[PDB]
Amino acid sequence: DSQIQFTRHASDVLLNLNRLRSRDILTDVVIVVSREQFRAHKTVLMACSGLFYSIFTDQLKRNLSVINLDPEINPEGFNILLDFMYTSRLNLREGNIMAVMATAMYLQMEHVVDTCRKFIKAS
Amino acid sequence: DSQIQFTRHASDVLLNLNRLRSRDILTDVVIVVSREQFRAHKTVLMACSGLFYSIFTDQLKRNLSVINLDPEINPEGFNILLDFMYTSRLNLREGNIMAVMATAMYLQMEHVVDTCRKFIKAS
Ligand SMILES: CN1C(=O)CCc2cc3cc(c21)OCCOC[C@H]1CNCCN1c1ncc(Cl)c(n1)N3
Ligand SMILES: CN1C(=O)CCc2cc3cc(c21)OCCOC[C@H]1CNCCN1c1ncc(Cl)c(n1)N3
Ligand SMILES: [Cl-]
Ligand SMILES: [Cl-]
Repeated sequence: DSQIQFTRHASDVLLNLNRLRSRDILTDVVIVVSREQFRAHKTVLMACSGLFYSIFTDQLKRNLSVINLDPEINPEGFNILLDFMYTSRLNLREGNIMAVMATAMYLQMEHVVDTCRKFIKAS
Repeated sequence: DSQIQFTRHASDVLLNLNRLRSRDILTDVVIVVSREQFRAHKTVLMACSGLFYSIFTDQLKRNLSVINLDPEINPEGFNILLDFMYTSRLNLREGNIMAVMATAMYLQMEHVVDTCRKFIKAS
């Protein structure tokens, strides 16, 4: 393990990917959540969600430009998790815990799911 | 700053992007370095290199699938930096410092450049 470790590099990369998303640069998919639409990078969604990973790894589904989620999926809960994917920061509150946990479970985000379980234990 | 911070999330994302690159999943550019070719994600290259950021932010150059570097650019030095971009780990040695520093300077990777300067000061 002779290589030099840059402790800030991963966070710097994520910050710049979020800036790319903010500027709509090289976004290649739209996630439709009821009346709300969210543009993103498939590479990012696959890197953070078991649901999106299982969809785009399949060469048949790889080129999809639009994804539609379950109508019982809360748009604000998806937005909080889309923000998490791009920032490492989760907006967890007692007023949104159940919607956020239901959305993370659906999206197969094991660590968010684990944190939601810890939040409840601490609530 | 009420949001929960996931200290491992950024590194997890980068690890999965490197796995995507390893599996040639959603790669969209080839960087030609003399007789060597390297496939990657433009979003990743832009997030790590001033050179690649300046190229793909320009809507005229955004859709380029092939980039050719200066013939004096060392393929092993580019490979070490491409690995760095995707891992946060830099393979710096006295036997490759000058080639790696010349390549980072060319690619406009200020932090790699800074570390190379610190390595020399410590060498
Ligand atoms: C379930 N799941 C979560 O709960 C958290 C987030 C997450 C991210 C991904 C996939 C996930 C999940 O579910 C599929 C199972 O994991 C496969 C993993 C492990 N074996 C090596 C390859 N893997 C991989 N390689 C590339 C990507 Cl981009 C990736 N996983 N993405
Ligand atoms: C020179 N340079 C380096 O030396 C290190 C790596 C690096 C990464 C990028 C661009 C770089 C560099 O050079 C252009 C100047 O920086 C622009 C920055 C700062 N103002 C906010 C927006 N910025 C930004 N936003 C998105 C991306 Cl994807 C990005 N930068 N990439
Ligand atoms: Cl997660
Ligand atoms: Cl850098």
